[PDB]
Amino acid sequence: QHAKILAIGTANPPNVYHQKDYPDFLFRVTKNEHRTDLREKFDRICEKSRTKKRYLHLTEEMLKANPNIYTYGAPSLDVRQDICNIEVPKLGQEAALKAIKEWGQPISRITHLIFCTASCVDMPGCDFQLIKLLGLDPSVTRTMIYEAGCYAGATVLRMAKDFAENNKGARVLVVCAEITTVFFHGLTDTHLDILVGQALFADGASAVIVGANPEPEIERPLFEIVACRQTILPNSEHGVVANIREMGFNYYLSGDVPKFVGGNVVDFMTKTFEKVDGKKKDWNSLFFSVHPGGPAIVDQVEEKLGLKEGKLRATRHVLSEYGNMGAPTVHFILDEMRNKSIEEGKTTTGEGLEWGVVIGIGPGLTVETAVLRSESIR
Amino acid sequence: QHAKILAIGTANPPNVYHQKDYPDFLFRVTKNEHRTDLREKFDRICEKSRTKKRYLHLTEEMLKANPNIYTYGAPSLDVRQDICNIEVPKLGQEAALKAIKEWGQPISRITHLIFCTASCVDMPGCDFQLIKLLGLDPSVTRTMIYEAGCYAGATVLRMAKDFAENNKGARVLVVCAEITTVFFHGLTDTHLDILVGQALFADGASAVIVGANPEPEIERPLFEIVACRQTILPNSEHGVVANIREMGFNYYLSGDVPKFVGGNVVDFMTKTFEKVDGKKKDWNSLFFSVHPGGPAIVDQVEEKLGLKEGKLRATRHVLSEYGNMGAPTVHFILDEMRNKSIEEGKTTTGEGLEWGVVIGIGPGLTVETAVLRSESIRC
Repeated sequence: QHAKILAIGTANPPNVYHQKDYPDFLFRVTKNEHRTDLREKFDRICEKSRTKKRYLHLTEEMLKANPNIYTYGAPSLDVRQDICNIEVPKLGQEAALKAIKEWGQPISRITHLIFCTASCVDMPGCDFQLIKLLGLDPSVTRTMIYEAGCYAGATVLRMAKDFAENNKGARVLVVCAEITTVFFHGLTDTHLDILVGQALFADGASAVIVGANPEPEIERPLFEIVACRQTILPNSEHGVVANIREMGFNYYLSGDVPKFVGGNVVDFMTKTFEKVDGKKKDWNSLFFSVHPGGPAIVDQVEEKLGLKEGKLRATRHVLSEYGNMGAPTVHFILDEMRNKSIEEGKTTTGEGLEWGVVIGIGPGLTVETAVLRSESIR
Repeated sequence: QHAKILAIGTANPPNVYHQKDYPDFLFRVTKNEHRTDLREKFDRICEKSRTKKRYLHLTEEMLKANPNIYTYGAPSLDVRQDICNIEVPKLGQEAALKAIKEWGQPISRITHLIFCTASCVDMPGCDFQLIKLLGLDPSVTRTMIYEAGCYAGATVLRMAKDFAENNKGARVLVVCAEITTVFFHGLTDTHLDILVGQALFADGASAVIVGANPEPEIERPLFEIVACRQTILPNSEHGVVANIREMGFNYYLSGDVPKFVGGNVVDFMTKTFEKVDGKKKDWNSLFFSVHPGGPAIVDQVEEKLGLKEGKLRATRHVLSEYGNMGAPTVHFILDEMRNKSIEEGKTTTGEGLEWGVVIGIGPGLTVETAVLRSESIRC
């Protein structure tokens, strides 16, 4: 009786930024139009980003009111936090209400809450704020995951699995929400990593309901969370770093991250599936939700696992339409996969296949995998 | 087959600050000797603190090198983080090695790590840093609890319970570490709450190993984690607030926190024990580890539960000898209880008693309780 995903909901800020327009926007609003060298570099990155549009909370008016946000290294944490500590739970609320609607049970039936964000930090936390917004039972059992990073969309499923399976009748609401206002920085030739985040990072929230022993003909499972594994990729501590500073949340990204992922994916996939089955897996027999940290990560997984054309379609679709929203992204991909599977008349939520995986990738480098089974559409 | 606590280790920074000397120290090193008004207030708080000494990482030399740390509201997060992001995992390491020694198994048997701190935040986190320091398996399953606050010593036991019980053979290392350098602020009559934290807050780390199905040739359980409950006390959102700011981690403490705890303790105890056997009265039958957020919280629990003299001795001992170290404190109290029980020749690690409770109290106000059973002390 494994934990099942019973519902998925998602949300994004209302303002859409088409990638074709973003270089002009960024260089104009940050007063960097004279930096033709940086503009060339940014254009090259955007052209390769495989991201067509992103939703962002941040607006030009907010930048005009708080120019410290685009003045590289200036003190600005306080204004960023004042925004994100409000906007993160609000965006999470929107996703949560959608998940709860799908699930079809009363809010009072939720026994556990996991809230995850890398975009803010406060005491009481986002979990407390969401309890207030939703009217959750004040005795919900909470887990508040702050500043984990891009592997956490898999991690929260692992945590939810344990809580749901060890507590009879438990129903876990999992909310991941990101507002990248805290990570926005201006442009300097001494910190080119910012050009990558400026091209890729985006805002969004997901919500998932998890429970074991779904009520027959009442709850409708989408996926089963079978087994999970977390690991640190050797010799990659510099891959993704983010520091909480007076200037906001600063970050560094190694150009070697894709190669590290590609160099470890056979191993981490093999060791993950060893927890479920003693037989060797055919990687093409699986469905995939891969955290699209950037386009090259997706390509590395495809290449090293020998995946056929189109296997990573759902992943690429979300990267294209939403960008890298951090931890929620893999949940957007599962939702997209389920929806496309309905559209195509597939037999299961996992593209007609039985077994699949969620791959989260973030600081360490850390990879967390969750092995899933699909569920029947009918 | 419930999860058991198999070991507890603790650590503190080396420098001891006796409470009798602390007002003179604080007012001297922060250049506030002219604030005789604030000194009077601080003396009264220290007199009532029931804290005799504390261990602190922060030194006078660090303050001299970084005077923004004592300049109220000045930018100082970066220097605080540069200290705490290093010192928190290091202090945790010290506690963890002690727990691991008691536990008696190789480090390779650790499958899960929970790291908890309210003193810093970074990516990768303290959990990653501790893995490196200890040489844990790179595939340990991690939970990194940042900025929860003072309920979390109970919360991490709840989390460890579920991880240990749902993953057969799992062994969970739980490390809670606090370095209050990030919370140190200077003195202003516009923010008197700082006088309370200056009197009470302290540094320390705990490490606990949790596992179900103890290995009889090696492992020796101390307590069993039976059932847990987390709740928000009504109408108390202003009780404890802490914000992560350019000036460091700022905090506000309502004078009404003890009254909220006292007003709710019978209810939260009753609802917790509803998960076990329906206990509704006669609270003296239990042993207790109560987070000593301040002296008045301890006194309110004692009064409202009708506890007899000496029931909260272990709690009061840790408050006296260590202060309020945040989440680790309740683990120090369990360790003290176990050690006093050995000294006195009690039949169990819980002062001879069978059932007990850990009470964590922090922002929300949030209370997390963990119902424990003790274990036998061999002959």
